[PDB]
Amino acid sequence: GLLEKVINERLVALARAQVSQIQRELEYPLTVVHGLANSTRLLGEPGADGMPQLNASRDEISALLRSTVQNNPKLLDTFMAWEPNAFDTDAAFAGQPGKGYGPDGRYLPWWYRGADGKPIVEAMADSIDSEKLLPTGVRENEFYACPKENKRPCIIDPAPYEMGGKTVMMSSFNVPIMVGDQFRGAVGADLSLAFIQDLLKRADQQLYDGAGEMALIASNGRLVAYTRDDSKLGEPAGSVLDGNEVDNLKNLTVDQPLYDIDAEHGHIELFLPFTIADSGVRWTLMLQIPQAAVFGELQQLQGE
Amino acid sequence: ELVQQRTQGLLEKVINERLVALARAQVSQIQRELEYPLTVVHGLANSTRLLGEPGADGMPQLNASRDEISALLRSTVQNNPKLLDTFMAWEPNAFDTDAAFAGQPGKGYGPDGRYLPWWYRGADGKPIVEAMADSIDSEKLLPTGVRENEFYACPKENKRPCIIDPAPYEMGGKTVMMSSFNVPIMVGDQFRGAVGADLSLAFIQDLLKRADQQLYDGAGEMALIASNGRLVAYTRDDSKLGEPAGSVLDGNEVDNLKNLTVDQPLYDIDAEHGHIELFLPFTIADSGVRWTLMLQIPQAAVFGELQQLQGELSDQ
Ligand SMILES: C[N+](C)(C)CCO
Ligand SMILES: C[N+](C)(C)CCO
Ligand SMILES: C[N+](C)(C)CCO
Repeated sequence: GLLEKVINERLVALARAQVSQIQRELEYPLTVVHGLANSTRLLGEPGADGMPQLNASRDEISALLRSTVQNNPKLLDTFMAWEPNAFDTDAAFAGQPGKGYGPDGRYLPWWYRGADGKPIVEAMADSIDSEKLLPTGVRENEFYACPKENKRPCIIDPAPYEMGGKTVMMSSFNVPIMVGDQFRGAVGADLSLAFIQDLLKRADQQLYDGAGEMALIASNGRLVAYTRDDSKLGEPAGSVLDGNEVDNLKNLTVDQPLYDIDAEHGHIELFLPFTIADSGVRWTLMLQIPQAAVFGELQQLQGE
Repeated sequence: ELVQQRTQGLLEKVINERLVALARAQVSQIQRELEYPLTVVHGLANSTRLLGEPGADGMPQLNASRDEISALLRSTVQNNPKLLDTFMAWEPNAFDTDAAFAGQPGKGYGPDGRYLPWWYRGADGKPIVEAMADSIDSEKLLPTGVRENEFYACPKENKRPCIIDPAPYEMGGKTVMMSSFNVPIMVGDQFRGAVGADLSLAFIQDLLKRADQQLYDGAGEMALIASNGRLVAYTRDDSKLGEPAGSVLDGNEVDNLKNLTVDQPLYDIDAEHGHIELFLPFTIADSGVRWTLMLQIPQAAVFGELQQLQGELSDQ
């Protein structure tokens, strides 16, 4: 009993250390966009003279967004959308091109890197009002609708979006721009699934020299990362995982691991539900690892 | 009796490996907590550097006043309650003419007009500002061995993020031990200033104390040792915060932490004071910092586990 416990407790600690590393990685975009939101809300917060604390034009705000992309290579992008006439009169900017404005002048910049890496901007006019469901079960405008409805930060499950002519699966990290209790807009950043897959492959290598495999499962059950096969990213976990596993995914409470042994295959399954800063999201790190890679010392002792 | 030697060594190994795993988990949580202030102030730097970066037309990408930059700093304090403060210093005449501001009080300016705001919370929790005029140019060694202006001198010298070992500063009439998280404000390859935020040692101590209560049910202790060997945290004794780890450790321990590779664990077993010590050095992002987590476990607690392990094995 006690020996198996001490071995199991090592396994869980090492897995917990990797959850913490993934959390650090996934909390970073939210902290970045929190900063932009805490600066941009000052456009609508009066100071001692009764005028906004920050008197930045739209071009200066976009400069902040562009600087974010330039100086955070791990972020796929940075984007901001204001409510209609949130901080100025949309109609005065309608028809101005190349600045991220909707046709009616709404402020909707999406900044990302062109082919040569230099930041470019697109208006989000097409997606910001779209409530259509993307192929991964995510509402097209969820990155904006979620902060608007909840007035809190939102991390969005994997969804495909077209970026410079290619389809990129990504997850968004979003914070509302609040002036008092008024939702004025939202600012966010995406991480690509390719980036997060690379993170999870690194994490899995730290567990018994990569003897096992890991999966990162979003709140809707779809795969953010899956070290076994890059082709499964964005798929329902139920379409990759064996019945034993997709069952245990429903047996989970945040921060409490679930530990199981698949008898037919002789491996350990470890499920570590976790959350990310103030986003309220519940993702799950799953570890699948052969018993032999973990319990060799027990085996050695029983050999004596 | 060889078998007994082989069996005991193997039982000890499983215990030793578990504690190493717990130390790695604790280091990973510490890294998560300590990366956060650097990301915040990187955002401040990435906005403020726009005051000197040219746009398409030549004029600067951000035309914001000192008041507006201070509003960004105040907003950071207000909205980041884990942070003790937020502060920024510009080179002389970095983004404007200091002399136009010389003499103006209550805005965080030096006597000569240099921009040097230090924003923190008053007793009512609302942010207030102090100029860093007395510290920004002082290389005096503070009681913890840190230069008074290291928070600025290190980003200036190295042009990269800097995390500073514990140092005391007067805030609101009281001496507070803190560690700063600093980044340079670069326009191109030119240092124009730096921006930073402090965490109090009280905050880090509290973190480590809460974690120690989950290690052998609080029976042991933890410490965090800064790059110069002084205590960032020490769960046993609040009064050692800032003190040399060598002052509270009876072995050769702190000396050959210098010789230990980042992310390599090292046990030091002292049967004489009944202590098992585990050191795990680590770094934080690209700061270059070298801090060490220490776990201290009563030997008798591990001795007791070995007995139960040995017995359970003998029973079956
Ligand atoms: C990709 N958008 C920027 C359009 C939304 C966030 O994923
Ligand atoms: C919306 N207002 C700017 C009027 C309130 C600020 O708190
Ligand atoms: C306390 N200061 C802000 C003066 C320096 C950073 O520790």
